[PDB]
Parts: sequence; C-alpha cells; structure tokens
Amino acid sequence: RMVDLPVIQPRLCTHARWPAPVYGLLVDPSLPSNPQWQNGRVHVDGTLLGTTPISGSWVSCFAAEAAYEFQSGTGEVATFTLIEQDGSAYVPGDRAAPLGYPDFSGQLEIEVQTETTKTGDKLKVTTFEMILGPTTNADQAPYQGRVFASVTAAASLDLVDGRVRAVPRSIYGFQDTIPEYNDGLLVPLAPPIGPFLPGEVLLRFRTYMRQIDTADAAAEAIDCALPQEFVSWFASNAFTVQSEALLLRYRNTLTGQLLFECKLYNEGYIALSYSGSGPLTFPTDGIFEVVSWVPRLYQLASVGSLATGRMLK
Amino acid sequence: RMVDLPVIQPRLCTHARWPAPVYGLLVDPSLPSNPQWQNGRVHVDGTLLGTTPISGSWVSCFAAEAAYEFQSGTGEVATFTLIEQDGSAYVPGDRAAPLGYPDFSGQLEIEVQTETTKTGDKLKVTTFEMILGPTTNADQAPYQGRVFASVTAAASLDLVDGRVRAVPRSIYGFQDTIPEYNDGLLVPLAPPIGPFLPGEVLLRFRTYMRQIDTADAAAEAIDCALPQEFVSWFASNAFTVQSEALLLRYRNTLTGQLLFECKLYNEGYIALSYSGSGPLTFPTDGIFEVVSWVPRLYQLASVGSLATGRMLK
Repeated sequence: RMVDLPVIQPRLCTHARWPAPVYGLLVDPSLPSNPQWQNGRVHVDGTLLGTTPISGSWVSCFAAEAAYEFQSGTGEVATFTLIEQDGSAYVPGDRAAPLGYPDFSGQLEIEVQTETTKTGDKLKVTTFEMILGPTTNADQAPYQGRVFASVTAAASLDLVDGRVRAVPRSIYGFQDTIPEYNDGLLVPLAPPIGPFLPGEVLLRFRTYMRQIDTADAAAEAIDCALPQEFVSWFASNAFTVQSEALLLRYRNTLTGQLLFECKLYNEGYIALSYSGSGPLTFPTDGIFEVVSWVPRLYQLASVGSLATGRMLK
Repeated sequence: RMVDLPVIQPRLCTHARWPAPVYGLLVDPSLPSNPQWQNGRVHVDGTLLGTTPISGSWVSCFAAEAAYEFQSGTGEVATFTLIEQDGSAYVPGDRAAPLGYPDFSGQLEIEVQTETTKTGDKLKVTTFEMILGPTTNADQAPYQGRVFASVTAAASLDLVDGRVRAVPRSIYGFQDTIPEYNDGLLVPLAPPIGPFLPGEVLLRFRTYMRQIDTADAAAEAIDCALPQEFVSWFASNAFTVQSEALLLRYRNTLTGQLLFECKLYNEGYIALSYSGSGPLTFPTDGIFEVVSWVPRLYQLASVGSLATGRMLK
C-alpha cells in the first residue's frame, strides 16, 4: 500500500523525452524553472498526463498514413495523417497529440519506414526533416492529426508511403519549448511543472541528442523529470496518496553512502534544495528510497558542489 | 507481495530482443520449441538471467572503446573493446556478454556514434557491418570483451579512436540461434526455455527487423518470452513465488471478453495448450490478469484457430 520505487540506478534507466539511455542527473537553476514538458509526466497516484506513453520505444516517435504532393522549393513534401503508434486511429481528444509525439521545438530529422505487419512485408525507408516549432503558419497541426515533412534522403529509391512509423535521428536548432500543436488555437497541455518552495530546484534526468550544425555534430542535452521506468512504475501501481510529497533518499547501496535527500511531489517531479547559481551534477549509480510522506512545506537538507575552491576576487 | 501484472496491452509494449515496439502475439509449433534466448529472460521472483538488461534502450546494442585500422581490398576495420552501456568496465563473468548484447546470428548493420558525455561533445557517426555468428575466421568474442566490424571503403576514412555506442540498423541472413559468444569454449548461458507439458507451446511476443539484400528490404520476425515492461516489472518487484507457475487470463477490458488462459511458469516463460500445426496469432489489445498459483502439471484449457472451415479431404 505504501509508495515504493524500483531499485534501479538512473544510469541504467530509459529517457522519457528522447528515446535513449539516461546519462546524467543534475539540477541547474539557470534553466527555465517550470518546464511544460508533455512526455515523462505522471502523478504518484498513476495518472498519466500530456502525451506521455508507457513504452519508452514511443518516445518522440510517431506513426501515420503518408501521402505526397509536389512542392516548388524543396522537392517532395509528405503529408502525414497521424495514427497512434499501436496502429489505432488517432482521434483529437484531451492531450496535445498522439502519445509520445515530440514535445520540444527545432528542426527534427526523422527516419520513416513502411509499417511492419508480418514477415515478408516489403519495406521502404526515407529520411525527412520536419519543423516542429511555430513557424508563423506552416500547417503543422499534430493535435488535429496532420503534419508535413520534406524528403532529405532516400535509403530506398522508392519513397515510403502508406502506413508508416517515424523515429527521431538528430535535431537542428533545438529549443526546449513545446511546439505549436494546434496552430493558433488553445490545446490540452499538462501544466508547467511546479510549484517549488524557495530554494527548491527541479531534479533533471538528462540524455543527449545529436545536434547538427555547419560542418560539425555535437551532443545537445535534453532533460525529463522522471525516467521512463518510474513513469510506467507509477502508472502500473496506481498508489494511494497520503500527503503532498514523498521524502526520498538517494543512496549508493554498494558503499552505503547517502548522497542527498529530495522531495517527490505528488504531481510527479522531484525537488532538491540548492542555493548555487551554476549546474550541479550527481553520480548516476545510486537508488532512490522512499522515506515517508511529508508536507509541502517540509524543508530539505541542502546540497552543493563538491568543488570547494573560491577566490577573493 | 500478491504477485500481479501491470495492465498494459501487448501492442503498447517494448520488445525485449530487438529495440522496437511489440507488434504480434502468437504461438507457432513449427518454430524451435525451446529457444535459448539470452535477453528478455527473468524469473517471476525477479532473478534476471543471461544478458537481460532493465532498460529496453539497451536491447541489441553495445558500447566500446573503438580502435580503427585500414586494410586494402576490405575497408576500415573496427576493433571494439567492449564496455557496459552505462560506460562502466565490462568484466567477463557469469553471463555471456555485456548486458543487452545481441543474442541471435546473422550479419548486423550497426550505427556507431561517439559517446555523449556532455553538451558540446563533438559527435561522429559511421555504419559498420558485424557478423554475429561463427562467421568464418574472426575472434568474435563478446564474452571476452572484444568484437570486430567493418565498412567497405576505397581508402581510409578519418576515424578517431575513442569511446562509442553502437545501435542496430538492419540484419542480413538472420538466424535465431545464439552467436558464438566465447569461440569454441563453454560460456555461461540462460538455459533453453522449457520444459513444456505435452500439448503446450511457447507464447511469443513478436516484433520485426529490417532484413536487407541488394536494393531490397523486408520485415523479418523475432520473438521474445516477455515484453520488456514485464521483464522490468518482475526485476523491480522481487515477488515471493509459490508452486510452479501462475495461471493467467488474457482479456479484452473494453468488451470484457476472455480470450484465453495460459501458464506463466516461474522460470519466466508463458505456455498455451494448442494442438494445431500452423501459427495461431492473437489480438494484441488484451491484458494479462493473474488468476492463481498452479502446479507444473496443471492442464490449461486449449485454444484454436477461429476459422472452423474443414474439407472432406
């Protein structure tokens, strides 16, 4: 009956916003304090929010029927009439897009393959680039079930069409801000993450995206509030909630070293007490242990950087 | 306590042997009855077997210290000194390879990228071909921590030696038998799946790999005993077991329809009683519900094909 957590190290976890392993664990107060992320969002009681999928393989992916219409500038624009990734029809409802749809902006390179239904299905593979963010009006409406992308590479020599699946490859001009999901119109969104007590900052699980630039490719950070294993854990257990937050300890179980305490708020984000200005990273080889229910106003033991050097200045 | 299962439909799950969604759920008695899969293996009491990772982002992937050398007539040849995918050192131990290492044979196209440690790290990407099975003359020895791959090339590529992560792209000449992990030497392996009673057959959760050839590509099936979400469920829960199996019912929750019953043997594989010769597929929109502990000798209600047609010969 009491909430517990799986004893899984962050470095062994799956990322909830880009389909890759978790590499980092940190707080940063220079970043936006209350992000509006649509994936990786669940309450402690198991209520999934936004576009958050159960399966980590759905993260920042989509599925569609693909069809073509020719275009003047860039050749060969595909129209993608979205479907949910399990092949079921997508119906505009009470979330921003199909489950696992990307919840950030920039120009995404996606690889698109013919839907696989049985051994022997002939498969085509085509790479596209897709503009996720507002861009004035583009007729990007993933809420309404229709998005567009331009061909960048044929792997196949026969352009992919029909029912397809799209996976993310790399990003250009990444901005961690949600994309126009519904043109200019109001869309259903999980709320900004928060609020935090004074001195509290969001615990971030970090992975890296291949970001392209002029004649260089470099890692670009993307954060989520909980790893996918914790998202599906809460969804699957549907625990009864008894306070506003849980007090957690993050501990290395081999050595016994207690690393920090933190607060998991019932709305599915974790807070650390930290007064520094720059990023503070933690080891990713500890485990989270639930300690007890605590009230909102519970004051955490603070953490700080292990580098103690300072200057007179 | 009280062993239960997450209410997750198969079509919403992640596969445990190839990094992609589950698409199919079926029995085939024409397939090998007792496969020796190394990934997707876990006991109901939470004991992980073989090379089974927690994270589905680890499945059929590896990480390595890459060293590169050119050979005329062949191309660039990569020597990969294996590490675990979290970056920790790989030590040959009580399993056949680093966690999540491919557990089947054939020639695998891998995409290899510089390891992502922090934002700004410059990234290079190259596609290699890696022969998994005996594959003629090589010291393919993932158990000892060293594997080789190549790319056909007219002259040297620019390749810098360093830490990499490798992900699977396509397969050629797929065979679902384990690779030679340790040359001609004995190696630690999860046992063959089984035994089954007379008339019982393995339940297969199915996904599809891109299997290639010249200017052609087709879906090729691969099966696993449990989706990854069930693998991480039993590992995280560490349930106390009783008896020799759990009786489960697979049901559609929207219609209420009971589809079949099956036995989840405590050693982590599911049987169904089926006397047909050909494949029998099932809908992937049901849920598995735990009904009871049962003995090894428990006789399941049989299933059969929904097509009743027969000819007088």
